[PDB]
Amino acid sequence: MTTIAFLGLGNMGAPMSANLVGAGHVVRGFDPAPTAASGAAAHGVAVFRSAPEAVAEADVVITMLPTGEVVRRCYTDVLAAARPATLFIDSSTISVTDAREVHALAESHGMLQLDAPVSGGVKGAAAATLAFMVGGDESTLRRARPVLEPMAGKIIHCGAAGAGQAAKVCNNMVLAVQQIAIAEAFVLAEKLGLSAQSLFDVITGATGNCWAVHTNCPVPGPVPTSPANNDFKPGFSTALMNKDLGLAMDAVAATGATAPLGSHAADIYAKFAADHADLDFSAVIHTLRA
Amino acid sequence: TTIAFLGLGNMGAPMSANLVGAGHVVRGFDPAPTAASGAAAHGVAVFRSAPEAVAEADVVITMLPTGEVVRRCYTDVLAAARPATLFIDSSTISVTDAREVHALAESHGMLQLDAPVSGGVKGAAAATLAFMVGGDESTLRRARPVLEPMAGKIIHCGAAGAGQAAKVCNNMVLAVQQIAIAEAFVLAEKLGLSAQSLFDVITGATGNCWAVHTNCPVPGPVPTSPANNDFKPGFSTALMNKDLGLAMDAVAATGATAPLGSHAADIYAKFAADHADLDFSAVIHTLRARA
Ligand SMILES: NC(=O)c1ccc[n+]([C@@H]2O[C@H](COP(=O)([O-])OP(=O)(O)OC[C@H]3O[C@@H](n4cnc5c(N)ncnc54)[C@H](O)[C@@H]3O)[C@@H](O)[C@H]2O)c1
Ligand SMILES: NC(=O)c1ccc[n+]([C@@H]2O[C@H](COP(=O)([O-])OP(=O)(O)OC[C@H]3O[C@@H](n4cnc5c(N)ncnc54)[C@H](O)[C@@H]3O)[C@@H](O)[C@H]2O)c1
Ligand SMILES: C[C@@H](CCC(=O)O)C(=O)O
Ligand SMILES: C[C@@H](CCC(=O)O)C(=O)O
Ligand SMILES: [Mg+2]
Repeated sequence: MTTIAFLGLGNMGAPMSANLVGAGHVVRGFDPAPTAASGAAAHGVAVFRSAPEAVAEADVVITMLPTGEVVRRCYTDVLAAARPATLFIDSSTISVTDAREVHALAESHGMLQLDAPVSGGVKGAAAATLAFMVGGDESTLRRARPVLEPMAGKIIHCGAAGAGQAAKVCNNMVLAVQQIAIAEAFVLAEKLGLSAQSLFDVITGATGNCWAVHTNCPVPGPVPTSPANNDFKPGFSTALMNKDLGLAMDAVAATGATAPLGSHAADIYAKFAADHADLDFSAVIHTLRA
Repeated sequence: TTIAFLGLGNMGAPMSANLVGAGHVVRGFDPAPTAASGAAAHGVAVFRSAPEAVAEADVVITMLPTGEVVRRCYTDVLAAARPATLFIDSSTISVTDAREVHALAESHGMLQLDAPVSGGVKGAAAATLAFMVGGDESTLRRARPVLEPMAGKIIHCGAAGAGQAAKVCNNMVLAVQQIAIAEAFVLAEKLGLSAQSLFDVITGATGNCWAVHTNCPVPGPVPTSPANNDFKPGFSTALMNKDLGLAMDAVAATGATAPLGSHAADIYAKFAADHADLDFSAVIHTLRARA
């Protein structure tokens, strides 16, 4: 039982914080959107007037914020407010470059810091089945584990600061490429006269099998739980995939890496996001049918 | 069951030796003497022309390099075959070619399947090939006792051409995944994320696929992957390039939109100009050619 400041109580933060309260932690919340703050208070978060106040008497500070810029600003606002050697955990999804900058800033203030971005979305968040991909020192992670367990299905140490962000962004780039490639196969099958069911049974039993087909099948019928069967309601929204791909492209640009299919997929998803940011990212299949 | 086996090359030779090993009478033809004589050494009765091999056959299997050769083989032998001979084409050819040769054979009162295969020479030798089959279910049922001794898996895909379509769609995806995995490993390295950590994450997350869990293109995480043995195939760039050409023919013939598969095909056509003999996962080292 530790005291945790939780900054950012939106679609991910609210359920995350609720599980922390359920596990017996004292949770001190801040979010400048009062609706978010109010919903969090209903589940037992003690809500404060400012982020400096929420942080003041905390052993651990979790951030679950929309961008690198917001995390940077938040750190600048609160780090001096925190007690020395408080443990900061950023579970936001932000660029590797931003992650390393904020990490260095936290340490220069005498604070411990990890990046621990997550996968699982809101459903995973509410069920406490999120995967945390953690960058930082192993000993810091050991100190953090009791805080992360109540929110987590999996905790994976990926390397030094920034490696949680790196591993996530690498996986999600691959996933985007796979989701388009699956969609392309299914439309080509359709034009060849190969049924959706038959293609599904082949690919899933063969070398092409992957989550994008076996769980996220972009045509209705073979996997009745996939978004194609429910008007492409997310699931994992195109807006979010497009955000993660922007971060992957930031990583490519910062490294001079060559990612021809990854950047092609980023370009496809940025166009699809303009009009279909609200549909599950499997809905990119629409762009392949005339 | 007497079986005429036309095409006794890298795949045909071991497949035909498995048929002999299962008690079939196997008659053979290949215009390369070394292929033929090698096949005669494991029990195939080799003939001087394909029409000769076919004469006494209940089943005719073709394992040939292109659709045009399969088509010409068919028009050379169909009049030599007995009625209701079962023709199985296990070549990898276009869906269009598959369907035309199927119509040709059935017009002569024959029964015909397309049954291309996955698994390479190793799989052919070990009798673990995956047959992806198009045609009538009642014809596949008749074919089953022949396919079985060559096969680890037999999948009915649909009507004629569905075998070719299924295999070409899966291999297009495979190509895309192998490049995507390679991109991710290079990007991880530049970010200071170790190959082992990326491997541990992706294989336990949504990006997992055979391209990483079995064909990992960096040495270490999967000690048997080609990356740990100078990228010895495995599955050659030559062959992957061939399959992607067929995917591209199918995309062109249908007016399909396949941007990443088409991109993949370009990358592999280019890589095959230099590294045809390497495992297709070696594409990880040609990414800066496209820089
Ligand atoms: N929603 C998902 O499905 C999902 C899944 C995995 C990861 N993520 C990542 O999680 C992060 C947050 O996601 P979300 O869906 O909860 O976003 P959200 O926009 O729903 O919530 C973010 C919250 O942060 C608050 N906030 C902004 N500035 C603040 C500050 N200085 N102090 C305190 N709070 C502040 C906002 O008012 C808002 O309520 C993002 O980085 C996102 O990419 C989201
Ligand atoms: N080698 C592989 O790994 C592999 C794996 C799966 C599928 N395939 C497919 O199998 C087919 C052939 O495979 P392969 O590896 O045996 O190629 P191969 O080129 O080694 O064998 C083809 C053989 O057919 C002979 N031939 C040419 N015309 C002929 C005719 N009219 N009648 C009889 N024989 C003739 C050639 O002399 C040659 O020996 C191709 O369509 C290929 O894509 C190959
Ligand atoms: C994920 C965590 C267990 C906690 C949970 O199941 O919520 C762990 O053991 O790593
Ligand atoms: C078990 C297998 C039959 C092939 C064989 O017997 O080798 C299958 O049914 O696919
Ligand atoms: Mg075709």
